[PDB]
Amino acid sequence: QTNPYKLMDEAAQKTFDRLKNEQPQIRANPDYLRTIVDQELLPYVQVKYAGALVLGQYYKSATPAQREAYFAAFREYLKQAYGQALAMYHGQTYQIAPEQPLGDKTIVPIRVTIIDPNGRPPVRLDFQWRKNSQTGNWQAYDMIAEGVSMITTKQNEWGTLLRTKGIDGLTAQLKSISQQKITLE
Repeated sequence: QTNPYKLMDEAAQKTFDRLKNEQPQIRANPDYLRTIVDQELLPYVQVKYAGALVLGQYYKSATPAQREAYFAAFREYLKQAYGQALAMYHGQTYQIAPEQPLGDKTIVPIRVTIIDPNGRPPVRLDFQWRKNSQTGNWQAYDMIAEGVSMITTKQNEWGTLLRTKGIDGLTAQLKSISQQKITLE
């Protein structure tokens, strides 16, 4: 399947299936959550498009080798960070927005609501899907989470680091963060 609603449905279903049913494996090795991210989610993420946007002005002035190193570190960072997000699983489930015709739409926002029955209030995610012009595949290049863009958030969080130490500095920080072990609550 190739339609971005169907990709959302599949990725959600598979991820929650493994979270629901493989807690022994996750408790035994929390880093297994990085594998779930790597297999079920990351292939559908437009990592370089997002990463370039996070860099902003610093992307244009970076060399190809700097860019390569940055994108590698950024990908590893995403595995760690969203692995750590999956570590917050405690029986939540999800509802995805219903499929709508694609038409000639170029960027398709697809909402998923993370529901915690009898627990915490809903968490609204809005994935920004577009067609990768090179690969021909639909991918998400950003996620709005609780009303905050992940790209924008990271621009803000890493702004001073970029202003003072540039893409080299950010690459080193991403690599550092990606090496932190995932922890369960």
